[PDB]
Amino acid sequence: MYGLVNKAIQDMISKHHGEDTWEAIKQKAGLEDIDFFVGMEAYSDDVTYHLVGAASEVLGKPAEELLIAFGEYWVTYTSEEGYGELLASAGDSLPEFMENLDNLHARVGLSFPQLRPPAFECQHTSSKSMELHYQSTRAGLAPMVLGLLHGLGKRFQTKVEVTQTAFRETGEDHDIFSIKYE
Ligand SMILES: O=C(O)CCCCN(CCc1cc(F)ccc1OCc1ccc(-c2ccc(C(F)(F)F)cc2)cc1)Cc1ccc(C(=O)O)cc1
Repeated sequence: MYGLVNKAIQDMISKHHGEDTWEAIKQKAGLEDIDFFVGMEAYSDDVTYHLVGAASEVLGKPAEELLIAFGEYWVTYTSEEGYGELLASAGDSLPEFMENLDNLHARVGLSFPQLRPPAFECQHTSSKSMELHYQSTRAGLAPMVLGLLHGLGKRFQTKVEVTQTAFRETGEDHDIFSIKYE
């Protein structure tokens, strides 16, 4: 994925656990070569997973867990580090922002074509409930979506309960989440 995701992981770990740890996780992930990640450069999705795997061991936490944390962090990180207005242009509420993703990503891919964006459909069951379909060319990032949602919940001071009712990794076509929100 574009370096942007890898810098984010690095920024989070470093900020929460110091460079010593980050350097460690980097060496273990077998990436002690890469002196630094380039934001607008396309890397092999495997580069990210390796960082997730190494961070899992080095921190004694499970991948799925860190992915949740990274989900939340991403929403904050992007607004700060050069993507505030892009995010601001996505809406003034969770439900709206989620409908804008497909648009938002298209909007982004234009600048960066090697972008392989996921699809996000939404059936608004009610005015406080919606069903989210997450479709991706990657595997094992459902947990990050979980974090992403909560991050959006904080961004719009909205209480939100997210629970996953279908999992790709277990055969099912694609991940599906059920969402309740204040
Ligand atoms: O793999 C999957 O299925 C998706 C895994 C989850 C990661 N995606 C989160 C989507 C999301 C969900 C959400 F709920 C809130 C916010 C969200 O993001 C807002 C946002 C998304 C992207 C940029 C941005 C900014 C700059 C750049 C570039 F560097 F210039 F290229 C590139 C992307 C900014 C803000 C983003 C994503 C998607 C594809 C690629 C790639 O294909 O590499 C990289 C990252």
